[PDB]
Amino acid sequence: AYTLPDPLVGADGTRVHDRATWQHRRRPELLQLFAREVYGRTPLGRPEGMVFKVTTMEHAALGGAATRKEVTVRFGRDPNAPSMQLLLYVPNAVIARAERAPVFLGLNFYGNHTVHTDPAIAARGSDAQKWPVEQILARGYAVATVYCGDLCPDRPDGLNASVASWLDAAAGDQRAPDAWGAIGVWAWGLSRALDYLETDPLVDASRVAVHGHSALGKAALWAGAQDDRFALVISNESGCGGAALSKRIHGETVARINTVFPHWFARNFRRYDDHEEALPVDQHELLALVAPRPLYVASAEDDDWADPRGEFLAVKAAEPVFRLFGQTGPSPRVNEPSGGALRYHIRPGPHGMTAQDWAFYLAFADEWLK
Ligand code: NA
Ligand code: NA
Repeated sequence: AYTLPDPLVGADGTRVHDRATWQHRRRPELLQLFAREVYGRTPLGRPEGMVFKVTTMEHAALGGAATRKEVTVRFGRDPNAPSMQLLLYVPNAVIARAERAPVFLGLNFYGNHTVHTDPAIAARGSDAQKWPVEQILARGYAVATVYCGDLCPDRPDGLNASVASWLDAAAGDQRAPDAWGAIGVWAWGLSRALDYLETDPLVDASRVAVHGHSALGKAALWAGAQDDRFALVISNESGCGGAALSKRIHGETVARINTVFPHWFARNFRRYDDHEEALPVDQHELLALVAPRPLYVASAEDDDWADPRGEFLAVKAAEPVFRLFGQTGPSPRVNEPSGGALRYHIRPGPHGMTAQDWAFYLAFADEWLK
């Protein structure tokens, strides 16, 4: 309903005509703009006392198909420091051929133990529909995951884990207006998980597909935009403040998300409640920050809350940046992916993450990672 800012027009009106101007001038502008006005600033990268502890390693998980590691990523040296728990499945066929496996990495909503029924994972399997682990493994990809609540609660009435506590305490009684919220913390945790993958000799951290569904897809996008080590970015039905254009004011709006989830974004993002016309950015520019690395955005046909048309139109509005790198986006009809390095599909049915979503993502990763 409101015109989108041009990703190729700088803050001073200069037109960006090449990928070198983009990477060196326009990219840092937009990152700062999304930091200040939407997600909050990421206040640290790698902490100096980060410690990796492999707590379990099972060489014959899932009937022999995968090696399974559970890893404590602790962010201080004191063994009582805050930490997150990474679960990693590696396909044993890939290990057997002395290859480092490409990886699908994403946060989960209900706990590492919910991604598969595997009773050794430290409500089991109750989220299996969104996590076809054996099929990903059979296709030759490792699967790495961390529970989002290790880093920050999902609901505003959630319990704090040690990492959320540490950040909560650091925020005193109130956050600064440009301080990060849950999506920024979630994105940061994905980059710390990638830090671990760099050290694990079973996996190729240069071939990591960072994915997320819904709120954790907001986080995957923000992680991929800030951290260009990620090889490929997948946003499944991330909706408002993820891939959907805020200025379309369709489905969930800025005021609605900030009201129900006041810890997800920066306080500054609340200044755009029922004022999306004033946003100096929109989500097509977040998609653009992933270029030239491959980016997959997908919708569900009945998921009006997420604004599927707004998600597709953000992909289209980001395409000119991808075209600076000679990549192509979508030219769509249901169940027909479209686009080259910048890809979109919309499937029938409700909000969710299905076998067909993953079939499309696996084929995408095959093209770019295998
Ligand atoms: Na590695
Ligand atoms: Na919306």
